Amino acid sequence: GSHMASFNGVSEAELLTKTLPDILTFNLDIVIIGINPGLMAAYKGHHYPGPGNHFWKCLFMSGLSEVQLNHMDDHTLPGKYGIGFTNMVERTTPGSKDLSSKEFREGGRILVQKLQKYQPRIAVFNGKCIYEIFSKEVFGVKVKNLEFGLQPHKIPDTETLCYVMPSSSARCAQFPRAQDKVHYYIKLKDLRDQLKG
DNA sequence: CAGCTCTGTACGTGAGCGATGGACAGCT
DNA sequence: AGCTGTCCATCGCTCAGTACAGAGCTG
Repeated sequence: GSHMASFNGVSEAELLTKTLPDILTFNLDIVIIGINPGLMAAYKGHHYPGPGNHFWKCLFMSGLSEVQLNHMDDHTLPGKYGIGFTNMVERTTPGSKDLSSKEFREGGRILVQKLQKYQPRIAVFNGKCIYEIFSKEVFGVKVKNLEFGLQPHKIPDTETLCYVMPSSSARCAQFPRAQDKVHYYIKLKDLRDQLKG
């Protein structure tokens, strides 16, 4: 059975009109770029609340957070950990498959402007799909075998690096557990520690 | 032919839903 | 002992991007 009970009598139609505000400041070490808000994120008004989403679990397992945090802690992340949040696409949908190419490319244009303003040390793409679109649109680059981790391009007119991880969503069968994704959060922590020294 | 894009489909975990029914206490 | 209702453990089930085959282009 489905988990519509977790929406506590709020309809899907109402959730589809909701947005998730960005959590951005200057001098951030990391900005997590999600695809777009999912239904639970639009419902809560906080990043990655999906009970199954691996984000908060991987941030703890990797040592990026010293305690197990949850979505309610997302506003504390810039000050305490140097981490911020944004999304490629603003619109709420149940899945990444409901977004058109035009929406992603409009998202990309808005995103590169936000990155050129805030200039985090590292732009982290939480999903391979959004970086494939970003790269083609911003760097004019399309490689046959896009890989995860550090990308060879910096955000134009900045020193901000691009780093790609598999989506924290548990919809992804290729990295079925938070354990299968934690390697990338550890390498992100190692890349951050290296930049800060 | 060869290589490219585009679209459709298949794919593992683990959390949490409603349904079910066993255990058990209250009350005759 | 017999009846009945609640609670809660448990089960069956749902569901939150990515890789890749193969059709359709095009050089």
